[PDB]
Amino acid sequence: MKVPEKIPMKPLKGPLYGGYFRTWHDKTSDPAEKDKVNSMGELPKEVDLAFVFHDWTKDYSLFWQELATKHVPTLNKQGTRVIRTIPWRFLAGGDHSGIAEDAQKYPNTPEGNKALAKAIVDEYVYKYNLDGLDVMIERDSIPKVNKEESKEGIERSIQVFEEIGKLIGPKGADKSRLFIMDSTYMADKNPLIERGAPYIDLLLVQVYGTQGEKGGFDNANHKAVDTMEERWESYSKYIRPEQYMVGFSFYEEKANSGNLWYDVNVEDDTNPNIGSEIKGTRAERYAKWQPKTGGVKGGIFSYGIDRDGVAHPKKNGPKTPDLDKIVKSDYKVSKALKKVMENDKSYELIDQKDFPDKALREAVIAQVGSRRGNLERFNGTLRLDNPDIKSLEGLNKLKKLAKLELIGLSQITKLDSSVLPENIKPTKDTLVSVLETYKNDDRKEEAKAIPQVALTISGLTGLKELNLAGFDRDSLAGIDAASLTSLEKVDLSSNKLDLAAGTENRQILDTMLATVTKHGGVSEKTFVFDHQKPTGLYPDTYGTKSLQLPVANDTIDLQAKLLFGTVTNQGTLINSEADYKAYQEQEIAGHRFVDSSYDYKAFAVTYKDYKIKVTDSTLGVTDHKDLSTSKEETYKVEFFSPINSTKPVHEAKIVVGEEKTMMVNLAEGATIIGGDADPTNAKKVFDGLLNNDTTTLSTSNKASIIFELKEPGLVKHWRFFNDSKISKADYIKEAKLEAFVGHLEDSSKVKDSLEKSTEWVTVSDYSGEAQEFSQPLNNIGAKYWRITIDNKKSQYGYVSLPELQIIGHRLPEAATVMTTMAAAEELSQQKDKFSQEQLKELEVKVAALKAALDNKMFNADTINASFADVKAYIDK
Ligand SMILES: [Ca+2]
Repeated sequence: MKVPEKIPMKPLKGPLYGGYFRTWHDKTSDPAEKDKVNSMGELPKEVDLAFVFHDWTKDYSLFWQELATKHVPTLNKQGTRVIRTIPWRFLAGGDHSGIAEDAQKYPNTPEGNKALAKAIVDEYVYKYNLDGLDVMIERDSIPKVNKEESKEGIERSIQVFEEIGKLIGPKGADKSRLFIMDSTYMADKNPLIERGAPYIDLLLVQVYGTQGEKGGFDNANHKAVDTMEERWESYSKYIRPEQYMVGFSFYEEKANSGNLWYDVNVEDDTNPNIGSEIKGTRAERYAKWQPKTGGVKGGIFSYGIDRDGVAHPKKNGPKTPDLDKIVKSDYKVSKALKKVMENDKSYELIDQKDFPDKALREAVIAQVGSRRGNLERFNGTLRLDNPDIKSLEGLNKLKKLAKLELIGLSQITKLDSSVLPENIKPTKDTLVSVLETYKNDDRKEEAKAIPQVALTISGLTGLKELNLAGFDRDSLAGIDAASLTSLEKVDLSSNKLDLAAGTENRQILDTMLATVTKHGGVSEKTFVFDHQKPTGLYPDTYGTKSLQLPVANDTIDLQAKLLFGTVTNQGTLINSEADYKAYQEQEIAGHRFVDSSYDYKAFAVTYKDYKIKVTDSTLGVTDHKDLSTSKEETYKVEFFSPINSTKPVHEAKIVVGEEKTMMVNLAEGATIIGGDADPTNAKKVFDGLLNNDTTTLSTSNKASIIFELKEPGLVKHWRFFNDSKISKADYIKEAKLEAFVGHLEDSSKVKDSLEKSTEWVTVSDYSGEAQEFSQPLNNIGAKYWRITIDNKKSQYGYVSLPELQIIGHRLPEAATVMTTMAAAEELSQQKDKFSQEQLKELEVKVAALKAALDNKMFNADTINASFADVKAYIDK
């Protein structure tokens, strides 16, 4: 075969139209299927990108001959590129994987994956001298081995995608070939976008049908999901708006259910040509659709463009077999859709009418884009640092800039609303979507507020008038006042500027004031800054983090003591009405700045929906705000804002009397060893949750758990809960806690008497009817524990246990420490010892380690000394 070399073509320019031509509908594919009447070569010049979509189970060798020798030169001559489409699979190997089926020639190794990428471009692109490669990423093309989805193959396809990107596309060795990704997936579900995005020229999203357009529907919340705007935002992380193309489908002959998109007009006997009309179709809506932010899109594309013009069978009308007949298309829908995008307001060029100043127009064109649609949508930074700019006229046409930077424009004498972006001040979005919506969501659809542009000004050494009044600006940050050596008039009134002394706002304001009073008259009209209503925020950090107070019969309000205050965005703490009136009447050069109307309740934060979590040294927790002092105890107070009850906003330790050490729950995450409780819910007793949503049921009516603390320590307390939501009648009514002393009967170690047959020691024996029970315990160092519970109902009692706590202090191998202090007085129980002249010392210690172990303060240093001291007598 004699493949012609590539003829010259102009660069692709938006708006772009794409079409997927199914190869089995080319005349030349099967000269025996005389019903196949179309030809790829007949596509019109309105088609920028013609994808070859093939049935990989056929040869069609005569078609590839016609493709390479007639159709590609014909299409290239009109500016149309011919793109080879391949399934995702082809980059992975495995089932039906094309070239990659030869795993022995292309092994899954670093060198083999580089060889496979090169073979892929050689075979699917360069063989017929095509213009690029389109990898279709969707459920129907996913890597599979023996019909099952291959996570390994997916991992491999990422490696091979990169390697192809080194050969073609914007980062490839051959930048004349496009590298395209088309996908049905949202970006977070696309396994290849994160690594592949830098390598592709274009990203195509297949959004056929009403579910592509409106999103799917979340029936639990009655809200759309995966909407067209959400899909674009998910990929906006990875590609530029002009790289994004959205796809609809024509009607494929004999389409089954699940292949019925209705993207073109439904048939009508009384207008046999309505299939070729586009007005109001989903395809026309995609031609018209534009994201609300970023920029204008790259274009749209059709699936099954050989069916261009066939009308769509009715959803629930009779069989219409005429539509399933194959006919020669005139490509009329495609030509019209292309004209719709070409003539659309968004794609009009930015020109002198938008920006008169030639040098400004060229900085906007370079950073924002060439299209007027982008003025409406671009939401990044605009840097203006060419001093040759003589007029900032036009910048008002920028609607959603994140940041404006005016740097060293020595020729700009004025700044005000006429030469500033529209969102210098608070504004809402005015674009209106062309898409259908789910009326099954009769909820919002409301014009989202646009964030205000950040304003940076420096080196405007000819700026004479700055007027920013009435804009609700939140700060002056970004104004390098010390370069505005030519200021004569400044107005900053009616904003949200905290100008109180000590703030950086004040410094910028004061430096400007220095510039203007060194100039002429500083009249009541020359430097105005009043009527500021700055925003009251929550203090990031609070004042009191610890309070020692005496044991008294007083109920203290912890929230009034520890949590109050409001803070401006510059750090001005206001705790009170009194504080705020002092603030209201602050002054600059004999003039107040805070607005006279600005009430304290207007400005001031509130703590209505805030939550408190008070925890004592024995781990008892309450959410009571008023705390009593009547009891020698040490607490941990925490406050939680309504928006988040997992991380606290402020915490503080409250000591009543002499401080006790904070104990921990040593049973947290304990391992279930044995007993008759259900193992899954037995685990949940120790995971740490007081009212587990999940079922806490241990058995039907009496249960036991043998368990093992992760890190054994010194136990001083225990606690267990019944779950509220249940009646007292179903509460645990008798409990028995036992510790395993006399370690490991018959031992066996790895072989394990699940301790089911030994002499354990009963540490507690509960008999009551309360929701929560807690009790002090006498210094046990056991690692193995058993609890038995009984709610005293019938055999079908379904006894339940949300949480059990074994509470004390972390002491590594405290059992040996206990075994000694116990054996110490039993080697004073052998008592056949003389040592009376000796042992003033042997006693001044088992009553000093004893006295240090029982001290509310837990000093790990003391006890580890005193214990190692007494076993100096293993030497008698
Ligand atoms: Ca629990």
